[PDB]
Amino acid sequence: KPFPLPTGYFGIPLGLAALSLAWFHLENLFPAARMVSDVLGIVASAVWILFILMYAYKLRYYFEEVRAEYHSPVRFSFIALIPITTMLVGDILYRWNPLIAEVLIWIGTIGQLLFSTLRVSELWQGGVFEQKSTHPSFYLPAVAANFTSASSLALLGYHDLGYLFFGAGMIAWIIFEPVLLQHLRISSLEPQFRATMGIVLAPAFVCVSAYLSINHGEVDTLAKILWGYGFLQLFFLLRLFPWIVEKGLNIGLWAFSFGLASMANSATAFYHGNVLQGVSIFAFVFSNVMIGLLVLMTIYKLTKGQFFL
Amino acid sequence: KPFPLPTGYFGIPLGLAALSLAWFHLENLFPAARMVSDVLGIVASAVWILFILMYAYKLRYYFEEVRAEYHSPVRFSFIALIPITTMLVGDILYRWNPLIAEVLIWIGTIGQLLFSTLRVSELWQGGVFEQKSTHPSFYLPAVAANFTSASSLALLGYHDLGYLFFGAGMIAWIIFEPVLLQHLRISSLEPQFRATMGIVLAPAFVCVSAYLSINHGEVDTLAKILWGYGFLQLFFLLRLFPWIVEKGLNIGLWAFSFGLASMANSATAFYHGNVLQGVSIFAFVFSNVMIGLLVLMTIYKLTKGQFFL
Amino acid sequence: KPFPLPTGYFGIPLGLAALSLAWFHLENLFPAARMVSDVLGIVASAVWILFILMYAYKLRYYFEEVRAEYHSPVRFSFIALIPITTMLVGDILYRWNPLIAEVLIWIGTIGQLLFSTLRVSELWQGGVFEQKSTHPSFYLPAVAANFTSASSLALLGYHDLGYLFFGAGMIAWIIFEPVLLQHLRISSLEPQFRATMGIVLAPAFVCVSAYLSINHGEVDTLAKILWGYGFLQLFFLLRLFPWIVEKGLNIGLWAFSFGLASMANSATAFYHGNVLQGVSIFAFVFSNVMIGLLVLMTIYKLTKGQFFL
Ligand SMILES: CCCCCCCCO[C@@H]1O[C@H](CO)[C@@H](O)[C@H](O)[C@H]1O
Ligand SMILES: CCCCCCCCO[C@@H]1O[C@H](CO)[C@@H](O)[C@H](O)[C@H]1O
Ligand SMILES: CCCCCCCCO[C@@H]1O[C@H](CO)[C@@H](O)[C@H](O)[C@H]1O
Ligand SMILES: CCCCCCCCO[C@@H]1O[C@H](CO)[C@@H](O)[C@H](O)[C@H]1O
Ligand SMILES: CCCCCCCCO[C@@H]1O[C@H](CO)[C@@H](O)[C@H](O)[C@H]1O
Ligand SMILES: CCCCCCCCO[C@@H]1O[C@H](CO)[C@@H](O)[C@H](O)[C@H]1O
Ligand SMILES: CCCCCCCCO[C@@H]1O[C@H](CO)[C@@H](O)[C@H](O)[C@H]1O
Ligand SMILES: CCCCCCCCO[C@@H]1O[C@H](CO)[C@@H](O)[C@H](O)[C@H]1O
Ligand SMILES: CCCCCCCCO[C@@H]1O[C@H](CO)[C@@H](O)[C@H](O)[C@H]1O
Ligand SMILES: CCCCCCCCO[C@@H]1O[C@H](CO)[C@@H](O)[C@H](O)[C@H]1O
Ligand SMILES: CCCCCCCCO[C@@H]1O[C@H](CO)[C@@H](O)[C@H](O)[C@H]1O
Ligand SMILES: CCCCCCCCO[C@@H]1O[C@H](CO)[C@@H](O)[C@H](O)[C@H]1O
Repeated sequence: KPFPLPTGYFGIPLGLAALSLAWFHLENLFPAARMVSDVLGIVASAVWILFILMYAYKLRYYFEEVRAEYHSPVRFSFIALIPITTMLVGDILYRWNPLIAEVLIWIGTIGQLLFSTLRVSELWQGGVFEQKSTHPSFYLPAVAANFTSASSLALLGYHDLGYLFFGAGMIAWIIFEPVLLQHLRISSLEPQFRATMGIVLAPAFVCVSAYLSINHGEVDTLAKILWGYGFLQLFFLLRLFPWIVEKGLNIGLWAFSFGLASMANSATAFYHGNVLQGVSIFAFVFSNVMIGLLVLMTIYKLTKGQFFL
Repeated sequence: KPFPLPTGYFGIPLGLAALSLAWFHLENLFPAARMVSDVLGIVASAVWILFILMYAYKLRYYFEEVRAEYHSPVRFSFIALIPITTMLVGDILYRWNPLIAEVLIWIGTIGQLLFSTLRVSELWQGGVFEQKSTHPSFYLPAVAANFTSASSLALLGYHDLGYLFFGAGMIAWIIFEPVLLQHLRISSLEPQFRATMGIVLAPAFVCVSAYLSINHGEVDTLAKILWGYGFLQLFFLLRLFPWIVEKGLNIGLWAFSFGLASMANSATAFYHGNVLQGVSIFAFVFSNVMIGLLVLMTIYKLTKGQFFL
Repeated sequence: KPFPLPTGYFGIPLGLAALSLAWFHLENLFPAARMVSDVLGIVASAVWILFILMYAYKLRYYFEEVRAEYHSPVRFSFIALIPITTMLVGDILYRWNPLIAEVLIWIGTIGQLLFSTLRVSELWQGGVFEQKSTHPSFYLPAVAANFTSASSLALLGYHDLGYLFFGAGMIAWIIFEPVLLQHLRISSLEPQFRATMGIVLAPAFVCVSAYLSINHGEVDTLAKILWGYGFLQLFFLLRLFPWIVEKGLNIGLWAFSFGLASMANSATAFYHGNVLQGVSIFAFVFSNVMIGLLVLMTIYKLTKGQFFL
């Protein structure tokens, strides 16, 4: 029974892929991390292939649904999950086949940049985006995609180009967040969108993870500054969690996985650098437990026919 | 005749304590600064003890008044003055008794973080905070408290944890200020709140003072950048001063003391580092004259029964 | 036939002067750049003298028109073009006469700082500036003027004072842009103002150019971060260009020249530093072609009596 794949489902392979990469970065300290990384990376890649095929089906047979999501000043953002996940799968595959990895990384980089250049800029024409369009999902095309390009290009050796993407993401983040948080303060995000509060966890941690990927894992003043704001936001979101899930636990909670996985990834670098190793251990374990709970809730939802539309 | 202590009065020991610390940092250049520092520190500590006892009385006998201030999306911020001043008094007392200092510093740090995690985040639920709630006082829990933790923890030797608090404050500052200044441009702050424009002086100077405390007094590019924006804001506030006091000079002007004291503190580090020593001298003298005028106006108000509620 | 000079016309000598300085910075790599720099610098200086004389005439004989522009919460910003161009002409003239250069640089620096301190701060009184006043032109007094002071003072040897102005501009930029872009998203900028979207190109490139001028041309992490966001904005504005010129090509397009010239200037430093030399060459050529097109369209407009009011 055909259905149009909800684009947000790409957050699942995104979170798993990012978590694979976190474990990969533990390999030199703890060799057993290699197997955990490889298993997460294969599962993420397989889910990504499936969802890419489903989205190709959506494009072929439900094109007007894609067109409507693209032109929406809110829903367009989830499309950025496609190139973001494509790059992360490339990053995973690099351990086995750098040529294929490089192809995926460049496709995702050119894709995300074309996407933002076409759609993010178009918002500045005014009159379509409304105050109520000011949602955490906007971080995906505006911020997360650039950080992912930055870290992926660094992996391929393009450190200076990586810094360009890094800067685009970092400054875009601090330029958007002020108006997002003011909007949230004034207007209550409706329950149907609240799981996307998890995306608010992502910026600082995705930022510092990308930064450390480009700067050879040097845990410097900037990295520590970023981690601090990251943890502030974590604490805030923990306090907000009962409100986030007021209307029940749902699959949208995968929104938190990107920030959680990036907190795990950045923890490996802090630990390697002998900076706040206790905090690093807590962060790494915490993020893995939470993503583990997402996986278990997702298997549960699947073993009952409550997964796809 | 019992009364509920207005929470804002903690700005008095706050400003005096911060100024004690500024003079403390002049000791190695000018030994006579020691006595001035110690006198300011004892006076600040004594006033703090008195106000803590008064607030304990408020909690015991005027609890509903505290509850109302806590739940207000505007008035809650002044409560952050309590842990901020507790930490600064700890910092003062460190010169005489590090054990007692450490207790006060940790109580104020855990207290402020718990306070923001409970209340600052709760605003993001929407519908309580309004555009008109966008006031300079929000810098206290969001920004100043984190900088104070950063510098206090650095004093105790916890430089990396200090950088985490520093980053939380710095990024929180740049995330809030944009919407504050836009709000002020559009909506005239009512005279009763205008003295709190003095808090707008604080961020850059409290930021750079905390930064220099953590980075061993190294006056680097970041420090100079911060000072520049700090002085811009000083100039702006000087030009605005007749509007700020349109309806008369009042005790609320202690709002300026935190930024003034932090400008004095940071001046000592610039001077030590042989950076802009002339500017440093001007800044240090200017801040002391202005706080001196606050003290004289406050003694005046007291010698007439116009101090407490 | 007397007329009041539209203040925005100062953008012409501004763009040409900035471009002269870009070519000046190519001299050590390519000696022929000297002549191109000198020709652009003489033309910019001559146009600046003419426009200064015209504005002096405006002040003498059309003072109420100046007063109205000054008090406008939108139109005041263009006045900042006067001290900005004065400083850039000083920077040009430094190659021939440092004494005269120093006079112009200090006049423009004191002038711009006095101007912002009087007018930018006055906006914070509220009730005059409206949401609809949130225009790209605000970058001129708030941001561009400080960067120009920073680079001009560095030229004269005042590197630490230069960093103060730099910081004031950089932090002012990130404090304003968030609310500008949110405003543009919600409200369509009217065609008559759209050419000023070109000013949105300026911040990152003017910032990095000023930074590199102060830090001895060291292309570091900050510089690369700035360039990245700069290019993001360039791409966005390229995509937006047909909307910008919906109602036709007009002389207001000189708004883009400051950012274009600064992109050329910063390219020379990236090239010198052997960072992204290919990107540097593209940027330098692109900016010169676009400004060349502005010059040709302007000569065209002049050879038909469609230049002044
Ligand atoms: C994965 C992303 C796919 C998004 C595709 C939607 C593209 C825009 O779709 C349409 O194309 C036509 C022009 O070519 C025009 O009608 C419109 O501008 C637009 O509706
Ligand atoms: C997400 C990975 C690649 C994204 C490709 C997006 C294709 C969009 O397509 C474009 O959308 C524009 C709207 O802004 C339309 O006006 C264009 O004519 C259409 O070509
Ligand atoms: C939005 C927040 C941005 C903060 C930027 C932090 C500035 C980085 O700080 C710099 O880091 C270096 C590396 O450790 C130090 O040596 C420098 O002295 C320090 O200033
Ligand atoms: C990124 C965070 C994950 C790193 C997990 C490390 C867990 C190991 O634990 C640590 O092992 C050390 C030696 O190997 C011991 O010295 C430590 O005392 C112990 O805490
Ligand atoms: C110094 C700071 C003191 C602030 C105390 C006010 C705390 C909240 O007070 C109340 O407590 C009850 C739950 O425990 C609930 O009614 C409410 O959420 C709240 O009204
Ligand atoms: C300022 C120094 C310590 C602050 C302690 C604050 C105690 C707050 O108390 C809490 O406030 C919440 C509201 O956000 C209530 O809902 C909680 O149930 C109540 O426990
Ligand atoms: C919000 C504003 C943040 C600006 C961050 C400034 C970046 C710091 O700058 C860095 O400082 C070091 C120390 O002096 C230098 O060596 C670096 O080369 C310089 O880029
Ligand atoms: C933080 C700013 C306060 C520092 C105040 C310093 C006042 C001393 O003044 C300075 O003393 C020097 C030697 O000690 C002399 O060389 C200087 O010429 C003189 O200006
Ligand atoms: C190049 C910049 C010139 C701007 C000049 C306009 C200055 C303000 O002009 C007027 O001056 C009078 C006070 O002196 C008062 O009426 C007003 O505040 C103001 O209208
Ligand atoms: C742009 C180069 C120099 C600028 C000088 C500006 C002169 C402004 O002049 C002033 O404007 C104020 C308004 O904010 C008025 O209230 C003042 O009384 C008037 O002196
Ligand atoms: C608003 C965005 C501000 C970002 C500030 C970037 C921080 C600068 O970064 C610092 O630059 C130095 C010079 O290359 C490095 O050595 C430091 O290790 C690096 O952190
Ligand atoms: C700021 C950007 C402008 C610099 C333009 C440089 C153009 C020269 O071009 C370059 O010249 C080099 C040697 O001089 C050759 O090695 C290069 O291959 C060639 O690309």
